[PDB]
Amino acid sequence: NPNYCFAGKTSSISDLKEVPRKNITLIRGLGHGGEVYEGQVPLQVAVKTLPEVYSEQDELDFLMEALIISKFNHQNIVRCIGVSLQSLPRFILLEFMAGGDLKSFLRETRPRPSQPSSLAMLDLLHVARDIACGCQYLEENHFIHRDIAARNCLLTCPGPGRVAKIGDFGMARDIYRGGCAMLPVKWMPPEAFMEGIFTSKTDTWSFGVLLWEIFSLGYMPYPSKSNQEVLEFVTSGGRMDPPKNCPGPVYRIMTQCWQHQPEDRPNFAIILERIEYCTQDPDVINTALPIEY
Ligand SMILES: C[C@@H](Oc1cc(-c2cnn(C3CCNCC3)c2)cnc1N)c1c(Cl)ccc(F)c1Cl
Repeated sequence: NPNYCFAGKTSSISDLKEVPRKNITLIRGLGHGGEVYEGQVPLQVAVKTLPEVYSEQDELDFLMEALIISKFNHQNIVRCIGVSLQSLPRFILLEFMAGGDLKSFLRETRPRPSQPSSLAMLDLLHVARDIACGCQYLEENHFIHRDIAARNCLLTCPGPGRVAKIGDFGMARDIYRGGCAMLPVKWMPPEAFMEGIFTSKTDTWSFGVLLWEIFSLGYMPYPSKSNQEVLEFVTSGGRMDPPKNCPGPVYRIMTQCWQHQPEDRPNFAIILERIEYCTQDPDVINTALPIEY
């Protein structure tokens, strides 16, 4: 079995905490991709399954992801409860995030003529703060996520106490051990998609796009552009306009995240400071979010 190194320590799949199959119950499907369920171990879990029809490479990839997540220790990264590997299909057990993924949440929770104050600017800033905090943790432990995006973030619950966490590490796992049309190029900086260069400044760019996802309330980035057009657009200096009703201080963070040169972009410590200043500015957090009719 493969070895993984994070922080100063080196681990092995054998080190994954095994949960006996008999203690695990599958309650319902959670919209599968492999399949994902809500489960109980009483501990409420999310269960990620490895399809049995998959081969050998996928099997190691699958466990590698549990190993990667298991070695993190931070409040804004989803916890791995353990694995169940001594029965088919293979299970990975994760902290259950009742709020679901961030993109769906945003789309489904957009203020309406009936619920105009469902979400406010401060809620968005706190989600952005949560994830920036997870990213800072990754950056200072020299881990590059490579796929920061709303679809890969989770919320603890729907309501006001919600905490956002980074949840999917499949891209990081892949590069660790494939096609053009499966690369998240709309979240990637030029040096990333042109040269395959990835640094912590790679994630800073992606976080800027996520910001935009957050303050658009779940729109797909670069609306009405294809990947190839975005690639040519961004390479040419093109950048997205502000989401609707987006305060200038928030947009300004996005545009700094999208500086063409990696060394001109902020590290996550700087992004956090700037996000916190936004939570202090009444002209930011008193701004009304748009309503779709
Ligand atoms: C692997 C899977 O794990 C979870 C899914 C979910 C989830 C998905 N959907 N829902 C809904 C359950 C019913 N109520 C609304 C949310 C919960 C919660 N916690 C998880 N750890 C997952 C998914 Cl499906 C999507 C994005 C992610 F970043 C992750 Cl990490």
